[PDB]
Amino acid sequence: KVFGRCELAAAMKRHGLDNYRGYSLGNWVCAAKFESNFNTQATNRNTDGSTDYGILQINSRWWCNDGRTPGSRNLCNIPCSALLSSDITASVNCAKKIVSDGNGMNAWVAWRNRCKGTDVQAWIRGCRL
Ligand SMILES: [Cl-]
Ligand SMILES: [Cl-]
Ligand SMILES: [Cl-]
Repeated sequence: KVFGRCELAAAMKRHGLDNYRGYSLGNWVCAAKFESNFNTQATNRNTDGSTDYGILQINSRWWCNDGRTPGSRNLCNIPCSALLSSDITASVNCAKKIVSDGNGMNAWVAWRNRCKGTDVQAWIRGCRL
């Protein structure tokens, strides 16, 4: 599924991400736009052989199992394919574990480079939330 901006904002709000660990909703929307262009089916392979999955580009070295990333952990306890669902529940629940790990949203490279320090409230402007 390819979300619209407000539709995704609403779904993230319903699943408890607004101000989760102090990150306002626009941060989460901005990270999804630049990680996946709001496409739940997005995959991208990394140099190390790990792959990133879904709307928040969660990495199989640490967080999920894809059966092809040797020595990797599965800290969210889920197959990586779960992260590609039209239902964002599994992505959200894993993202909450990631953002709790010590480095906050700096775990997401696109957030650090494209969202951090910007007017992220713009990403939710206009939406009925
Ligand atoms: Cl915001
Ligand atoms: Cl893994
Ligand atoms: Cl933080």
